[PDB]
Amino acid sequence: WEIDPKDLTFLKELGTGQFGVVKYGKWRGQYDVAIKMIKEGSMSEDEFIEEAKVMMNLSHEKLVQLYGVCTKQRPIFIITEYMANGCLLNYLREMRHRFQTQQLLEMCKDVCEAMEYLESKQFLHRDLAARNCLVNDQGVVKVSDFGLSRYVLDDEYTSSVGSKFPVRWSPPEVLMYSKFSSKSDIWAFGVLMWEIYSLGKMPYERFTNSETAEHIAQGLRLYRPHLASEKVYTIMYSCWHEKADERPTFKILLSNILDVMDEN
Ligand SMILES: Cn1nc(-c2cccc(NC(=O)c3ccc(C(C)(C)C)cc3)c2CO)cc(Nc2ccc(C(=O)N3CCOCC3)cn2)c1=O
Repeated sequence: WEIDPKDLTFLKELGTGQFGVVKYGKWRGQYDVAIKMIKEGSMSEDEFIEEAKVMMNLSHEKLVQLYGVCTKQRPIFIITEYMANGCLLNYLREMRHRFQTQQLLEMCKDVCEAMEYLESKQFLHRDLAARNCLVNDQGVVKVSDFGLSRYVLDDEYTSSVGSKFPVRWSPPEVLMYSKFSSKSDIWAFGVLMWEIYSLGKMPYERFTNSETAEHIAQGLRLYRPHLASEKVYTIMYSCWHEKADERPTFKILLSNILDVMDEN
């Protein structure tokens, strides 16, 4: 839905992302929001504006909500839910020594719930990773920027040999054929579980992107992080079946994670 830009108050810079500058502010003085100012030439704006209603209607506690847009002016604005603790990857690394294993599992559950919801709506994230999860003031993890990778205009991001392509979160059928599906979000979720349980380590560190693609194509997988139990690793490992149809759904994954919680 179209937000009235007069209802927005810009308060602080939040840095830069794939679409340029993002600011912290408020909507009608009360609601904290992030406001993306879409760098001209960085986004396929027709495609995005054409297909944006569906994305505004995705509503779930564990999604970083898309409140609406401003399109009557340039640059266009995307206004989203504000998350005080920022992105999950930096949160993991900064709070690395505080987490108890049950909290790690709870973060995975947060994301899995969001992804079960997207799955049920046949909506793909396409770039699930700890950097594209955000954390609010109570430590709840939410999935952010789902589906926007489809509108990126940047050859370094959209080409699987580009320097910005999420190679380390991609299954073989994406790296070889660009076959995105629910099962490629599944693969990425397993890697995200690995990010959480490794407390923010980089997957395949010291491997290049091409070396990563080569070595996952040959069946090699991320090691079990120290803080992951056998059961937890079995869950993240099931996301990495070479053949996409052997990977679980997010409904099954959620059940697996709940089962682990019951047992503890
Ligand atoms: C919604 N939102 N968005 C951002 C934020 C800010 C800048 C850039 C971005 N990223 C993006 O816009 C973005 C991300 C991914 C994509 C693709 C297409 C999927 C690849 C496209 C655009 C984002 C995420 O959308 C930061 C938030 N929040 C914070 C909060 C605090 C801090 C922070 O500085 N700290 C330091 C002090 O304490 C910890 C938090 C940073 N970001 C926030 O709530």
